[PDB]
Amino acid sequence: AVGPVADNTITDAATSPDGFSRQAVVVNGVTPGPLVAGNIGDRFQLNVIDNLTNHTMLKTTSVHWHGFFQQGTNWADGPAFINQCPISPGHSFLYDFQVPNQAGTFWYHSHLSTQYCDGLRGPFVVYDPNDPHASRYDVDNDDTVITLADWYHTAAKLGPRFPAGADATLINGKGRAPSDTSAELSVIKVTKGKRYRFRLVSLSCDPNFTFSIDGHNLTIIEVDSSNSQPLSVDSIQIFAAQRYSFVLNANQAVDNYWIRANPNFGNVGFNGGINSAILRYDGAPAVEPTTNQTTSVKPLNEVNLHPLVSTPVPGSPSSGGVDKAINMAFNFNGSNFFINGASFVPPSVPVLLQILSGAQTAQDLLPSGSVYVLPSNASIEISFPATAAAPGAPHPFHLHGHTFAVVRSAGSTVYNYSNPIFRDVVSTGTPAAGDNVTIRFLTNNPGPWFLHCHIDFHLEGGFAVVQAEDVPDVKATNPVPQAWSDLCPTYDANAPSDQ
Ligand SMILES: *[C@@H]1O[C@H](CO)[C@@H](O[C@@H]2O[C@H](CO)[C@@H](O[C@@H]3O[C@H](CO)[C@@H](O)[C@H](O)[C@@H]3O)[C@H](O)[C@H]2NC(C)=O)[C@H](O)[C@H]1NC(C)=O
Ligand SMILES: *[C@@H]1O[C@H](CO)[C@@H](O[C@@H]2O[C@H](CO)[C@@H](O)[C@H](O)[C@H]2NC(C)=O)[C@H](O)[C@H]1NC(C)=O
Ligand SMILES: [Cu+2]
Ligand SMILES: [Cu+2]
Ligand SMILES: [Cu+2]
Ligand SMILES: [Cu+2]
Repeated sequence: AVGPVADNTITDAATSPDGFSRQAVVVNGVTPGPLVAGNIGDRFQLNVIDNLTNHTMLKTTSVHWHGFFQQGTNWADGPAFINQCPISPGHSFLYDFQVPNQAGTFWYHSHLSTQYCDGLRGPFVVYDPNDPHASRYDVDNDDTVITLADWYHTAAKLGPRFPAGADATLINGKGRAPSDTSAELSVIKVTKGKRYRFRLVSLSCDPNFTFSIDGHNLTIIEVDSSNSQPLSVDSIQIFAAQRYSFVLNANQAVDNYWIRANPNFGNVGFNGGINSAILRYDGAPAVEPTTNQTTSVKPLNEVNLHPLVSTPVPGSPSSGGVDKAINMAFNFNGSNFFINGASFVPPSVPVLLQILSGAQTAQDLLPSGSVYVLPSNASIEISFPATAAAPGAPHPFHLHGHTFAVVRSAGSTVYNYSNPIFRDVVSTGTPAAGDNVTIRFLTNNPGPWFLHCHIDFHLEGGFAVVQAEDVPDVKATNPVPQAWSDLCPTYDANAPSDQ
């Protein structure tokens, strides 16, 4: 919709996506924010204009472009105090980056504190004119993007540290809460006889969602920006920050069908049309579906997903057969999460700025014990053993700057070194199953890259580490614009009540 070159204006505004009015952070007047789009090869120049006025939801901001490698533009990645200081209120900041080697479904969100939960999140699509899946569908446009979100009546800083589920699930920005069971539902329109590439984007800040459409099956063709072989499913459990493209054939009777996105906790089920939207065939009356849900008999399993094209797994086909193996031991003490004994606290000098200032070893980099220095041009294996020591499972972990092979998925004891799916957000499963979700990637991208749980409340409690990749080359590889250099002095000159 907007972009590749566009202004994104950030403001606080009253919204009522479920009929309950509340102040939120909005992008060009709306939450979820508008669709940002371009084509593979494009240069994006997204001018983020911070016109925020509300300290409780943060007057400063920083935007992450989720799933993009940002090779040579690490300064544009978004995480506050990792890749930049926040943009200050009354200022604007230009994110200027290219997407030469990626296409698919992405999203964008605040990467400052828990601000994205308050509304600053939207979908982001990069189209491929030669899409290898093009023959599988007829329609792929603004109207085929489906966003899912958790929505809270109380602002992120004002409610419990770890909320017990959302008030409403939003599908394309609308949904029902208990407080109003007649609130307007989203309608997704289809013309009978056409095949649609639906790009399902989880903008969720906590809960995962089990997504299904009554009377319709789905063909998964994309997994977080990576093209997959066509997998036929009748439901999709989608974790916070994940994306899927699925093909829906609009081949059923002209009618209204329930679209369902059932959260893992909170207000579960569908009483009064909560957790729901409407699939309306052209010509069907403007009423609610009366369709019934059927048991999922072909649910998505991550182990069933494989890349469309042969994609080699980094390293060699054996446990720890990589250049560097890292294990992440989780802890939690009631308020903070710890990875290998360290709870992440953002440094005063952003990690990138520290590196540009000469800090190139784990010893010199802050915060102490949260930064992992990675050798260049190397295969890396990271395991995330599920433990009851860290409540809140299943934790979806996200690695910035990279896609990774999921060598072992949640619910599986298999190590797949041949043809596992590659993605950027992975469920780390549950301790009950003794899960030990393990990933692999190559260090082809100099810069500090965040690695964290994407449940934003957990990130906020410190559930994060930094992967500092090829530190001696970072400065040369990612030359920084004057505006970026100006962010920290400006931010540090703010009255704390204007932050
Ligand atoms: C800054 O943004 C915050 C967070 O969105 C706003 O906080 C809001 O603060 C008011 C209290 O002034 C809360 O009002 C309570 O509202 C409920 C629901 O309507 C009502 O039943 C209570 O009697 C009471 O009025 C409100 O819940 C809270 N908002 C959220 C989303 O947590 C604050 O108002 C904003 N500042 C400005 C100047 O707009
Ligand atoms: C979606 O996929 C499911 C699962 O394959 C299909 O369910 C089969 O449906 C036929 C015809 O109604 C029955 O004979 C079988 O018993 C069903 N199999 C199972 C395991 O449930 C369903 O038909 C598909 N729906 C559409 C609209 O294509
Ligand atoms: Cu993200
Ligand atoms: Cu990301
Ligand atoms: Cu988590
Ligand atoms: Cu992140």
